[PDB]
Amino acid sequence: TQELGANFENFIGATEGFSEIAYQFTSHILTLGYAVMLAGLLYFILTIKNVDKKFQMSNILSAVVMVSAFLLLYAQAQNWTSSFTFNEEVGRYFLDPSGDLFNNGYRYLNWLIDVPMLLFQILFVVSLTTSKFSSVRNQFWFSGAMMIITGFIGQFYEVSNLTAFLVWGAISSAFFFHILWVMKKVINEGKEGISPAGQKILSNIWILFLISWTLYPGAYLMPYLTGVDGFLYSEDGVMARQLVYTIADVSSKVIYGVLLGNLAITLSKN
Ligand SMILES: *C/C=C(C)/C=C/C=C(C)/C=C/C1=C(C)CCCC1(C)C
Ligand code: NA
Repeated sequence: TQELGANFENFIGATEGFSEIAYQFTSHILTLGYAVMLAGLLYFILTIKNVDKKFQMSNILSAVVMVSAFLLLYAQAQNWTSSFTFNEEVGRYFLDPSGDLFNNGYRYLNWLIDVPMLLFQILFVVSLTTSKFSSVRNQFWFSGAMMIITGFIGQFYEVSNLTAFLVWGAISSAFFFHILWVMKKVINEGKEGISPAGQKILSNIWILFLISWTLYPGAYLMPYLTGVDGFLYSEDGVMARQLVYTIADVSSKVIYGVLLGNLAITLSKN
């Protein structure tokens, strides 16, 4: 009965501890994460005049997303280093009873805030054809909120009840597939009535969206992708999970935002 270690990170940190490499790599990847958001924030502020007025809500939403992600990923980065402390006799980092313990709340809150804005912002760059703005918006927001809420419920049970962790994750995946379906419709309608250069950027946005958003359930399942007591059921699964989350964050937020800005610029060229 391991009482101190909630989530898989605390469980590993309370039982086997983290190697110096695992601890430092995770710290550095999380720091790179918030550093890139700060850089993106300055980018989306400074380039806002490069797009026509009618598209600027997309730049605005990118910047607000950068603020939320910078703040919350900074908090998560400090939560990592504060939750695990070095033991000299073993030579590894263990869960620190005097710390606050690692907490996925920061990242999940960031998702709850950012998912609706990221889905919303494309609607200020492309034009729909036969779909209604309000209908697409409401579907994005409802399914986006439900995907994050049900995923957050599942993640509590990650250590204590693997069955609940997977079932809630499956429910969350149902809302995710709904979002993918709606976004593909948005991309297709967005391609109608624009230049071939604009259509090519939208093609790339779809691939970037599909890959980067699918990385999140992949990192959710990461500790179990090689089975209980498998190679990933260890600090290596923690490292891979946090690496994939950070890649996903930079791609789904920053790169996505840059591509939408590039689309908005191209649309003014006709
Ligand atoms: C920058 C924030 C982004 C775009 C967050 C997106 C998060 C999701 C696509 C995560 C969805 C999940 C599942 C599909 C199943 C497992 C639980 C989640 C919440 C990780
Ligand atoms: Na520490």
